[PDB]
Amino acid sequence: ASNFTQFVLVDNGGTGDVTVAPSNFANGVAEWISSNSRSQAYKVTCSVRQSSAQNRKYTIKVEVPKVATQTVGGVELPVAAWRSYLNMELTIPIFATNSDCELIVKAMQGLLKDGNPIPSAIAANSGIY
Amino acid sequence: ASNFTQFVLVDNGGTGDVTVAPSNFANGVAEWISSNSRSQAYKVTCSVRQSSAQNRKYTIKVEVPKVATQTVGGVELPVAAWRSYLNMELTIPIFATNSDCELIVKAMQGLLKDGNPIPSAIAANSGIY
Amino acid sequence: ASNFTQFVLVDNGGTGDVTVAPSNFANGVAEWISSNSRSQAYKVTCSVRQSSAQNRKYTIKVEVPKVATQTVGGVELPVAAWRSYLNMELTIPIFATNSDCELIVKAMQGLLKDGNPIPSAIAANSGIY
Amino acid sequence: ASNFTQFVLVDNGGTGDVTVAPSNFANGVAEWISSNSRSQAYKVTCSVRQSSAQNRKYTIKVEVPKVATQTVGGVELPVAAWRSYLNMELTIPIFATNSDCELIVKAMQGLLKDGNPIPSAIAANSGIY
Amino acid sequence: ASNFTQFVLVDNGGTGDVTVAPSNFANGVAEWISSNSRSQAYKVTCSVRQSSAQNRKYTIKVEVPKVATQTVGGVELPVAAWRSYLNMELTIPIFATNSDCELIVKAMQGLLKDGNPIPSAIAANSGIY
Amino acid sequence: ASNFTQFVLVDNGGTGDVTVAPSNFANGVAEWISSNSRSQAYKVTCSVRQSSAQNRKYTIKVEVPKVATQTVGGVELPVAAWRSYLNMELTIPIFATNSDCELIVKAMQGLLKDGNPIPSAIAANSGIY
RNA sequence: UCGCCAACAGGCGG
RNA sequence: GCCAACAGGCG
RNA sequence: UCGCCAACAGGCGG
RNA sequence: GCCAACAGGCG
Repeated sequence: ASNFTQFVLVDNGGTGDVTVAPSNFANGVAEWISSNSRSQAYKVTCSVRQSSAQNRKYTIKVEVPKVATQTVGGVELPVAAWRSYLNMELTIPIFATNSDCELIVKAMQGLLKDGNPIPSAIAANSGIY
Repeated sequence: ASNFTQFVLVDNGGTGDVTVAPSNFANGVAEWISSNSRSQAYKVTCSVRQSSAQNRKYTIKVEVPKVATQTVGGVELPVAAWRSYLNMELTIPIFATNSDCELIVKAMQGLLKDGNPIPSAIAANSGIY
Repeated sequence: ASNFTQFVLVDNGGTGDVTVAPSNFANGVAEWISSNSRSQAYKVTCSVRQSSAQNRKYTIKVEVPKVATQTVGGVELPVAAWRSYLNMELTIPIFATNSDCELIVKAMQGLLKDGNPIPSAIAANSGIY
Repeated sequence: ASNFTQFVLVDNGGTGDVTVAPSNFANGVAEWISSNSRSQAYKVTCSVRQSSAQNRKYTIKVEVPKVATQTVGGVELPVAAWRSYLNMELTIPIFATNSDCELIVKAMQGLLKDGNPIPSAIAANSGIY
Repeated sequence: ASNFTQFVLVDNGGTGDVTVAPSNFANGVAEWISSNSRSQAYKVTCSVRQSSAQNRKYTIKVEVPKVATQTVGGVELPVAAWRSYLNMELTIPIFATNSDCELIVKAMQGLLKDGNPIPSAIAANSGIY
Repeated sequence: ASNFTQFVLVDNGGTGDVTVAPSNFANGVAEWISSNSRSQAYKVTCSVRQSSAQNRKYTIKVEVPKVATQTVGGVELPVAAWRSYLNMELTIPIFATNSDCELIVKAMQGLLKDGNPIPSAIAANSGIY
């Protein structure tokens, strides 16, 4: 068994799908990267640790690049015009059972489900109103 | 129009659904809370701000409580045995178009989609392996 | 739900009723006003916040115009001679369930029911005796 | 006449009705309490004073207790788990006629009528939106 | 109802129309923006406050951008060559009835009607004479 | 050209129209007023200047009389209770061509078109909600 | 709260 | 960068 | 007399 | 608690 596999980060239909694959797992930090120029790749990292006697903390990070071609001195390189950075921390007490955790996940999925406040606001360069 | 409405945070079928409703929107921080004892309620907050000249930062927070009844001196109160805390920060450059933002959202949704590494690990009190 | 709708503030039996409607939502503070100049309007505002660790506090304010000998749409000075202000502050411990809160509301309705001491005193420009 | 009479604070349909009765008028503060131990009683107080040279102010307070039986030192005592506090102040100009005042009373009654926004939000442990 | 709706800021006859939509209400400042990158968007904001004891002030702002594509560090980014800023403040006495206010709105509309002096001068890059 | 001519400020459909006419040109500042006492008149002033090296600024001011319960030709005090003031400041970068300026004007007309948020709010003595 | 200026919900002088 | 009782605390 | 907070006819800042 | 070029920086 293994959950350190490749997965679809962005489901753009069934073609423009962005897939990330395991690239490194050093010092307790799992890292996935999309194919082609690392300079223009999507990045995802995840790590867990006992933040305290009663808490376990997950630290997840995602990088979404804006693909672009930089030309300097007639020399063009594939780069990222800029990057959007997602940084989330999830703290779960050691008393949480699997059911409790399943719930926490559902909460996260609902928070970002299509149509809900937060995702709608983000997807539209907007805030809450 | 308004996106500061109530929504389903947890989709437990069509019955045990956890819904959060707008409760307060002070100092640029939108806050939703589930019904009944505030002591045992789910909490969600969201806020946006220009973190820098080129970046806009979203700060989202979710609290998942473990419902329990505390009895002290024969007096019982509805409380939360403990709480799981989710804290995420999303940084998006001002050059991002709506399409760019739609993508970012998709990335977030995919990261937590059922079956993928991160959600599976969390839902099982596990890390990456 | 979605409670921010217009409602009848003063019920005079269908004819001569005073309806108050949404006029503002800045800072999460809900506001309703009658179809009058701001100086002669009926105003209602409401807001909720966690006033402390154990309490939540609702702040309700109402402004009622002096109608006897009033000149509709005119300039009436001094303002203090033509207006009554009601300030309500409801503190509810975070342990209060929905049921508990229903009771609290009832208590408030009972306090002001027609024929009871308080409303009777007020309506008669008197105190208790 | 005399308006210092007992009244039903909480109408539960004849059964489980909370009634408060005159209990004190010391220092010009009219007081009513439910037929309970001073520690578990519902409390209503009211007072009027000529605040300014042209204003009269009514100060009304209501205390809704959450009855419980606590065990202190191995002995059982009737107590209140917590209390909900309603504090309201009403300022009326001396130029207000009785009709002017009836208007105020009506507005307060309408403000809390079943089905209206404010009472709905309170009873639902939520804000207005 | 709810007046926080999207509207057409620039009417170009159905084709090339600039529309702005609600994007934020944080800190009591209603905001609308065009479906663009935050860097090239049209922006409209509005707020009301009780300036004096007898005045209400509306503060409206509109930003008209001159879209362009700049090359920074060999990379192309969506930017605004420059922006035109409209800042307007409207102070209305609390004694103004709704009809009084409609008068104001009409005057503002007439002030900028096609063919009238002011809009003519502005559109011609000239003064009045 | 020669734009300094009279025009209809408030269009009430031919009958009851408010026309404003040239009344002063001192210091290049154009002024228009309705046929009223200066205290009850409709006033409009406009002027342009190079506010900075890159910008030109138009300053438009409008004064609208409170009409409800007004006494034509009478002395109405305090002035602040009977008048509304509109101050507009339009900043236009020196690069703006005539075409650009036409667009800016359109944006201004759209902002105040009948049925849109801003004018609707103002006309109703309300804010955004 | 008045006068200015701006890169525009900000800055300077009153 | 970390911690938390989580719109808060320390480097 | 205005803004807060409370264990609520009391406390803090104006 | 914040910022970022983001498994990093300052209180």
